[PDB]
Amino acid sequence: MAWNNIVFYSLGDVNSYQGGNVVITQRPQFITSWRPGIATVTWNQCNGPEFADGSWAYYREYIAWVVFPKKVMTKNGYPLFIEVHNKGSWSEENTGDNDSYFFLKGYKWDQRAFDTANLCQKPGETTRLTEKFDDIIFKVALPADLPLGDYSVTIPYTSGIQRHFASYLGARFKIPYNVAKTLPRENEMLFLFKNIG
Ligand SMILES: CC(=O)N[C@H]1[C@H](O[C@H]2[C@@H](O)[C@@H](CO)O[C@H](O[C@@H]3[C@H](O)[C@@H](O)[C@H](O[C@H]4[C@H](O)[C@@H](O)[C@H](O)O[C@@H]4CO)O[C@@H]3CO)[C@@H]2O)O[C@H](CO)[C@H](O)[C@@H]1O[C@@H]1O[C@H](CO)[C@H](O)[C@H](O)[C@H]1O
Repeated sequence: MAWNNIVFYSLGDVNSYQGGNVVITQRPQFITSWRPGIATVTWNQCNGPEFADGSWAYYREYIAWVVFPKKVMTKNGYPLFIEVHNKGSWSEENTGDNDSYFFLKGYKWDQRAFDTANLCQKPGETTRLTEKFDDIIFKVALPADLPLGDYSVTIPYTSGIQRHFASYLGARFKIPYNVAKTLPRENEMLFLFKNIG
């Protein structure tokens, strides 16, 4: 009988980027990087064995995610619009969403394994994620009506790896975008720039 275990491992990283001096018709950029690290299970869905002892085959489908806001409000109520500049090999999906960009990288599929493993780790459990993916470069559209000077903007967002283990070849599952939208946003980009007329 068939089973599928899917576990989302969330990375919490804090980074800053200097977007340098800009006038208000320029779109300063920032680069978000994927830093291998310790991730925490923030979601799962499982109906199969929780532990592979080594004696039997299972199949892996791994997909990295980034969920990133499309707009960032300042404390006074002004919006900063977040635009894609270069997303490398990330797949930009569910583009009609009001609020959030969804970037996916499905890098492993149909891959048979016998490796002993924990196939349904529970939320709050941690593991080390060694994988590395492309940077994403964002540009920011500043408002004409927005005011001047030095700015420091904290931007929370979600990144992590979906690991899907299945009993069969050809197994496919993608975390629904509505689920990905509401996952904990454990990363932070502190974006700095100096504004001018
Ligand atoms: C099946 C599916 O969900 N298709 C939709 C696609 O999902 C994939 C993307 O998110 C990518 C992002 O990198 O990850 C997953 O796919 C990976 C890997 O990236 C693919 O190369 C690989 O594809 C294999 C396939 O599995 C093998 O069967 C085949 O022989 O070779 C290919 C190429 O090597 O699949 C793995 C599986 O993990 C994930 O499944 O996302 C797309 C948007 O980016 C679409 O939503 C796509 O759905 C299709 O879109 C088309 C045309 O536009 C129609 O709407 C179809 O109706 C629909 O199924």
